[PDB]
Amino acid sequence: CTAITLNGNSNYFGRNLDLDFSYGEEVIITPAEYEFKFRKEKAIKNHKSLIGVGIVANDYPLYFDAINEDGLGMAGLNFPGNAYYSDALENDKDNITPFEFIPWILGQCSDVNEARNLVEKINLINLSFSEQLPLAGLHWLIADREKSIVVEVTKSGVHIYDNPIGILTNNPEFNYQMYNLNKYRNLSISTPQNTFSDSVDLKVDGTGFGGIGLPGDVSPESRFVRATFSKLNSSKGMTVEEDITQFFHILGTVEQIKGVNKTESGKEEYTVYSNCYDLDNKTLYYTTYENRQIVAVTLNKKDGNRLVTYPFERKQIINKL
Amino acid sequence: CTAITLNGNSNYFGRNLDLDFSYGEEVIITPAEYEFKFRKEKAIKNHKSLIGVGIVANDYPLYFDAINEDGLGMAGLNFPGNAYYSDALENDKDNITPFEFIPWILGQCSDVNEARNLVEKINLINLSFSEQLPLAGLHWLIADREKSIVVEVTKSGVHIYDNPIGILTNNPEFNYQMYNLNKYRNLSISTPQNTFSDSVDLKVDGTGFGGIGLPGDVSPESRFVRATFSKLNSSKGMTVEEDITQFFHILGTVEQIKGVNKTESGKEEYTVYSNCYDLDNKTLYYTTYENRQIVAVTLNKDDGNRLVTYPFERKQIINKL
Amino acid sequence: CTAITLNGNSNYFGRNLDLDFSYGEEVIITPAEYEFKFRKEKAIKNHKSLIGVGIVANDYPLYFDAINEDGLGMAGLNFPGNAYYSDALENDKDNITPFEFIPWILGQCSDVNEARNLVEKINLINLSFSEQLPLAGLHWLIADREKSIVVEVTKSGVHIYDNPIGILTNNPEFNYQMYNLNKYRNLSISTPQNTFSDSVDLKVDGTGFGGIGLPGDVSPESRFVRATFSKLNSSKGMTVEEDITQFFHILGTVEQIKGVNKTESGKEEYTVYSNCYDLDNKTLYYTTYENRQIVAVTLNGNRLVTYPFERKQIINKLN
Amino acid sequence: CTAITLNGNSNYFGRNLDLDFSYGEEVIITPAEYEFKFRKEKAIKNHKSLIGVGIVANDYPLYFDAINEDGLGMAGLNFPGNAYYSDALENDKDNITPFEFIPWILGQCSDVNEARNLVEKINLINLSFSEQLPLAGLHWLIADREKSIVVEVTKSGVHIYDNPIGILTNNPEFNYQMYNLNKYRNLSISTPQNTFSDSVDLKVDGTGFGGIGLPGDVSPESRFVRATFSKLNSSKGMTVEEDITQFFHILGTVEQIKGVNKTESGKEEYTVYSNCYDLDNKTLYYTTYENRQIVAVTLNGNRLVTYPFERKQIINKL
Ligand SMILES: C[C@H](CCC(=O)NCCS(=O)(=O)O)[C@H]1CC[C@H]2[C@@H]3[C@H](O)C[C@@H]4C[C@H](O)CC[C@]4(C)[C@H]3C[C@H](O)[C@]12C
Ligand SMILES: C[C@H](CCC(=O)NCCS(=O)(=O)O)[C@H]1CC[C@H]2[C@@H]3[C@H](O)C[C@@H]4C[C@H](O)CC[C@]4(C)[C@H]3C[C@H](O)[C@]12C
Ligand SMILES: C[C@H](CCC(=O)NCCS(=O)(=O)O)[C@H]1CC[C@H]2[C@@H]3[C@H](O)C[C@@H]4C[C@H](O)CC[C@]4(C)[C@H]3C[C@H](O)[C@]12C
Ligand SMILES: C[C@H](CCC(=O)NCCS(=O)(=O)O)[C@H]1CC[C@H]2[C@@H]3[C@H](O)C[C@@H]4C[C@H](O)CC[C@]4(C)[C@H]3C[C@H](O)[C@]12C
Repeated sequence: CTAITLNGNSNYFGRNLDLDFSYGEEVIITPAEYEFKFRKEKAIKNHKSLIGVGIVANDYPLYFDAINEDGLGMAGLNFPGNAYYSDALENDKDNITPFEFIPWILGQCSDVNEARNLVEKINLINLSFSEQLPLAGLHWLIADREKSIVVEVTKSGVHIYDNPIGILTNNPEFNYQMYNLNKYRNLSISTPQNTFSDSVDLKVDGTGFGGIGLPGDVSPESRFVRATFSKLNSSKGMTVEEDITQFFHILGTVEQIKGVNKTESGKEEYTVYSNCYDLDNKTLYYTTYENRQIVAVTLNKKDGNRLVTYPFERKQIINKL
Repeated sequence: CTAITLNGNSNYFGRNLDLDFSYGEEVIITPAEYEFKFRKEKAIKNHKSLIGVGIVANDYPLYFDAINEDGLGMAGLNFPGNAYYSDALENDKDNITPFEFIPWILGQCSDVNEARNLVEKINLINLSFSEQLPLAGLHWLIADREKSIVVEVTKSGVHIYDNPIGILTNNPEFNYQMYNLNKYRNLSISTPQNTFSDSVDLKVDGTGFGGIGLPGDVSPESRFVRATFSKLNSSKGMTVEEDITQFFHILGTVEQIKGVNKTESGKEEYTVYSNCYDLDNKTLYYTTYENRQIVAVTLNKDDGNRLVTYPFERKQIINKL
Repeated sequence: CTAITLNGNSNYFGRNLDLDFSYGEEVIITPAEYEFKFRKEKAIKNHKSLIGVGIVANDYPLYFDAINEDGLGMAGLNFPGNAYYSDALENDKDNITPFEFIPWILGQCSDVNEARNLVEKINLINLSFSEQLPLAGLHWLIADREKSIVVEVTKSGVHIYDNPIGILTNNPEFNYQMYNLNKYRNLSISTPQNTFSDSVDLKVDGTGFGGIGLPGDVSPESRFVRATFSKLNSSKGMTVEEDITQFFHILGTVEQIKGVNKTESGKEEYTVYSNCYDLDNKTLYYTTYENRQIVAVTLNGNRLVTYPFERKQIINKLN
Repeated sequence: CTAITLNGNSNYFGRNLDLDFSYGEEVIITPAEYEFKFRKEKAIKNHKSLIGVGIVANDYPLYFDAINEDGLGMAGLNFPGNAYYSDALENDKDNITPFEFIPWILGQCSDVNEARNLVEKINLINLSFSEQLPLAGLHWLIADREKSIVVEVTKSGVHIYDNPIGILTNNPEFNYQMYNLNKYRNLSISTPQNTFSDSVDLKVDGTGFGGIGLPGDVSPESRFVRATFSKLNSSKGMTVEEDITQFFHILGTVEQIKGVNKTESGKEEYTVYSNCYDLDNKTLYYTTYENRQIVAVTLNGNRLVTYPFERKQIINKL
């Protein structure tokens, strides 16, 4: 998985979901008066409305990622083995399951400071949604129109990082990803001067030589470096449309095509879908592996207590002339 | 620029056009009885029909790339400094300008073997279309449903290479590009064994580790290696639609986004358009930097002697629910 | 800097000293009855004798690295910005200066377990030797014949890591250096199979294709990966002499030649000396930038004994 | 294998010999009146003297590398599959075995231009020294005190390149090795500025970040790049002694240690010896995998003079 923010004409948050299979993902709107039940905390009958991508099970929205009516976003990304969910409750903490964590923050917080304040009081508990849907190790990107934080809950506790670049992938831990960038300082968007030696006339027979050393593989570290280089150098858009266009191109640079990454099951890991939330206009834009055409759904914060779902089109929608 | 072939349910040929501006590209269908005039050879009044992408100037189709009604494809890709157009006519060769070369081959040839016959007899001449459209250095991929060749006309002569992988980018010369793959033999689609040393317990905390080493930059050699890796390991599809989808994902792994590749003059190189020709069904599929949605145009049976054009639309066509 | 251990026919510990100038490095034997004086701790009149490399200022042995009579070895390597030296004394700790740290451990400790329990009680304090020899930030490799530890005193406190590979360079911190090896698991001593794709006939026109991916530069992370690869795959020696020879070849893989690493000052960082200590036979073997010939000095009570380095190339001229 | 040149106070030429065993290498002086016998050409009774490294077999000097009394150098380096030895004689050429090739050039040529002219007239014939010592594909660096050329005899003919950097390893062919440097133009001897982006605070916690991207393996292309970088950036010496010290440091950056490069047979490739020839003083310095101390022999009969290489660590005990 790769999650990014982008600051342009509007402000953006979105992700690639990289898995061996789809899980029946769909757009889920959770309205202000859908009652959020928690395993070890008091129900919330009144909260911020959410739009996100996930699955519904037992009438519960299980989000991969979502935003709320205030343009606060959150995404869960794979964090295998490093994630630690506590088998003990905590007296003066909010005891919340991984699968409740997005509803817990996005339901109640308007921005990243409020989100940080609530995470500081959290105890993530090792309770599965069900026997059929056991817990996976995750970390989180929480983003508003201004800034983002990374939440990693490991054996050493609840770790909250200011994300200075608005980039997250998978393992290793965030300080390791940020440190790993340092060895790529010499990369450039333009042709380098010959610093190798002026005793040999080295020639340039094409463009893009300043990039030489950027990794091209789909390991999480390589995707972290590549997404950061692509995002931080990406040209500004004149319009929101150009920003959304640029957002999909950036996610495109770290996309996993079917065949290059074969899991232990023999199944290829691929980018199941890509999305771009316009935080200011509370609009979800998404593409899927099977369909290039961008789909848009807007969150109207109106009321209701029923989850509203829109299934994914998993056919290539071609303009035939 | 990147050009590729793919063998699936049908058989495909197509390219990324990488440039810092748009020429106002369009689909151009040249019918059978559109008369091809040549600066230094006899006119061809009856020939194979073409569908491709480029511009029309003085009612002449200037193809960037095209196919004919037999499923033979030809693409011109940037080859600066290495391309050599002759200041001499040769009495025992066909004297053909670079801009006539696609009409010359696709108008007259049904397969790669016949294209090879005409290229063996060709002398590309240093004669420009017009003042506003000067000659720039090109090399070509010629492809049918079975195979492909690379034509490089340099100071040392007319070079034809069998293309064992169906991949072409820019400089360097094809023998150099193919030799440069040899160093990447150790790359893998799967998590490799620890061959570093069994004296240290090296851990794997994510998928995609076997690709570590694959270059990620947009230099022509890095794109050559990355296109080759992505294409040769691409998963098979069970439909033509899945092949077309997969084709655009492969071209996406080597696409240039606005801002990562900046020239001396400060121009931002980007992937202006991506296309996929179905050679068996004679159908062009394309996308633009500005529009993710695939557009399709079939070459139908004649009749006509007039060029038929479909201008590229450069606006994001979003599906709004 | 690069420090390594090697377990062969004997057991070995040694290092490259990488700097932009020579301090006049020499062999220094601190005999058992040389009195070690500390700025904030009681003196040690009777201790383990030490043999090492460094300089003498004010009749004090300023060791770069050394071993004691028990074959316990300690080397200080550059650790800029991460090293923390305390401006406070501590009642419940030993208050030792960085330049005192090698004498404090090696003078009193015969093995790594004893070194570790003594380091667990240390408070490294922010006191320079002189105006003309101020504190540079360091981390330490401590090695006996069985195993080795890394000591990093930083702002988060006194970190002691088991060293499963017997390798140390400079920044970053040890957990970072070790994690950084994971991405090189694919490297090999043998010609790999074509795993890129069986649909293209990739040719091998030379030996050594399995190491493609190994970093060649003199950055501290690159030297860590390359020393690890070269050390773990180095052929066994049949003798002690062959183990020594292999040791100098291993340090040779990550040596800095003059010209390839130009500092902020504009001076060339270079391997001033390479050494190999035989822990079991208490012997110091060393080479210098200027002199390829290996020099050997054995440890076997009052005054420092010194042997200056030759900075001339000692060439066996036949006729 | 890696061969280099170096121009400083004097002028130098030398190489690592990378192999998975030792032939029993030795210093060989061939005096001016040792008779050079050839399989298909007239013998030479009187010629320029040579000092170099090789083996003697059938009382013949089989040079791995050598220089002559004019400080013209020539080394043979592994060039497997690419080397083309002709099966036919050619009357308008000199018909010369690869193993005769060094004696042939260094015997008669004073400088690089004269070696060029003689090489131009050459046909390298496919005759083995003996059944015990069969042909192996080789290419050649020929250096004097001013410049070097590369001789690669392939299926497309006798190729001579000006070597602008004074570097040679193995495969690939020279134009490919030279083109391959272009992608390293961004490498530096000093810490680079952050060109990655002005929007992230990338930190430098050590020296040598400029070299990141330099290949560290012992493949022939990686050694070509690393030997080029090391050599072209190496600091100037103030004396001949400092130059020779620098030469071996340079050969050191690309040497092969036992265990990192295992061949087809499971044999360990390693740098059997390293040598620096001072061309102006006609002196051979050499080291061995087993002996770090430098050994030296100057080029001052009709019999070969030989000095067996020592494969023992000559240690200065204090
Ligand atoms: C400029 C194009 C090549 C792209 C390029 O220059 N690359 C930039 C650097 S990189 O990619 O990022 O490496 C080439 C490809 C096809 C060319 C066009 C076609 O060949 C058709 C005609 C041919 C005429 O001779 C000239 C005008 C022209 C209309 C050409 C103009 C231009 O040279 C084009 C559009
Ligand atoms: C099986 C998936 C993880 C596979 C994995 O281990 N990834 C390795 C990638 S890498 O090494 O980091 O490269 C996880 C990741 C996200 C998970 C889903 C999401 O977290 C959302 C809900 C959460 C509910 O608790 C369970 C159902 C579920 C719909 C989850 C099912 C499943 O456990 C998923 C799909
Ligand atoms: C084996 C040596 C080259 C090293 C090598 O094989 N390394 C492999 C590097 S790579 O795969 O190309 O990457 C070569 C270099 C010089 C050669 C020798 C000299 O040229 C002298 C004679 C010449 C005779 O023709 C054959 C025997 C011989 C005694 C040669 C034996 C062998 O072919 C040597 C020693
Ligand atoms: C300067 C040396 C290390 C620095 C270096 O150049 N490393 C390069 C690697 S990088 O930058 O981290 O990348 C260190 C190693 C051991 C140190 C010396 C020894 O500890 C002995 C004394 C101790 C005194 O406190 C200071 C003077 C001194 C004589 C020290 C001077 C300097 O601090 C030395 C010589």
